[PDB]
Amino acid sequence: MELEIRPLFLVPDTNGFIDHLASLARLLESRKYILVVPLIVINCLDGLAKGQAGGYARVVQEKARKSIEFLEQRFESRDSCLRALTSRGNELESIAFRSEDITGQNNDDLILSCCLHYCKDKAKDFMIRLLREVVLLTDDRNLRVKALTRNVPVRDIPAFLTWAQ
Repeated sequence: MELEIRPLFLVPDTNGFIDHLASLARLLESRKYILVVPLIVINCLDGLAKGQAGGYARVVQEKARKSIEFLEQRFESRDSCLRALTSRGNELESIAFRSEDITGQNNDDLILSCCLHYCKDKAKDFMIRLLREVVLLTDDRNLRVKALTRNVPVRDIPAFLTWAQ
């Protein structure tokens, strides 16, 4: 089947935040899109922020801190275009106080499940191209593959931001 793609929900991965926070911020500011952050991503960010250190590690840790700060601020403000999704498929409107991992922890699975949550297919819709309103934002080539073979659209963040105007 062929896809008809109309971006609405955007699902980023951890490195999206580390590498591209400012762009994500811009995307959220646009108000055109719903940014849906897998809860595991936030957890991952929490872990990097905390730490368990070399230069690169320290650099990432700060980037991770900045990302959390961003998220917390936006959620606290009740930003209508920002959501978090649990592993179980629950949308969250607050992240105020998170359950932390015992220790620092590979999340394609869950990221993909997030994306797929917003693929709302019904027998009706086929009695035809496949409507898709979700896009995975990633630089990971393997993750990209997995998404594509699952009929989940993908862009890198730079590419997406550019497209978005």
